[PDB]
Amino acid sequence: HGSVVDPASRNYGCWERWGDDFQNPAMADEDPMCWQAWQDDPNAMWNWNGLYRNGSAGDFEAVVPDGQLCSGGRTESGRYNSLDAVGPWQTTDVTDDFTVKLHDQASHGADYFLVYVTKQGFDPATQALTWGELQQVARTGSYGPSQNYEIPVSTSGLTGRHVVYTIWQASHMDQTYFLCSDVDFG
Ligand SMILES: [Zn+2]
Ligand SMILES: [Zn+2]
Ligand SMILES: [Zn+2]
Ligand SMILES: [Zn+2]
Ligand SMILES: [Zn+2]
Ligand SMILES: [Zn+2]
Ligand SMILES: [Zn+2]
Ligand SMILES: [Zn+2]
Repeated sequence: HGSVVDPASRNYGCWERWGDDFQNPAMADEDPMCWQAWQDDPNAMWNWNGLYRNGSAGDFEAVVPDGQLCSGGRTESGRYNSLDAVGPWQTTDVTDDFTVKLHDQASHGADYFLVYVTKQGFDPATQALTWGELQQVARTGSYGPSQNYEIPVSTSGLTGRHVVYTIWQASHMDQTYFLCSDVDFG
């Protein structure tokens, strides 16, 4: 099990930035979206590698409703529902060409990755994510077992605040991870 670690996914980033200091009183002001997540269920961050669904059979729109993309369709008994909050999530700066890097403790492999980015004109700070507001930026073939996977993404004409949505179809069974990463193209 794993996540997108660079550009950090929403829950991985909240964990990386605040996990050693998760009750820091400055968090509400400095990173309100992480604060609300930690207040909803701290296990969304402690279990940063558990954002998956089993059995989707490749039909992701059937099991991930609009407005629930970042929780993987309110997966895992609602643990990650706070990741669907709309607001000024902390971004990672990326260039037009950037690498999506996943860490996987188990070396499951991938049948494929799908990578999307929110369209120009979509404002993640004030609008819920929907499938219709995504544009596909890459689809890959299979990756063999490894503790890390890298997807070299190339985009042009994307500026400012976006969300990257990475879908990892693992190879050990029908299991899929749904990772939102807030990014800033500048
Ligand atoms: Zn695993
Ligand atoms: Zn990093
Ligand atoms: Zn402030
Ligand atoms: Zn920046
Ligand atoms: Zn370029
Ligand atoms: Zn790693
Ligand atoms: Zn590890
Ligand atoms: Zn910016």
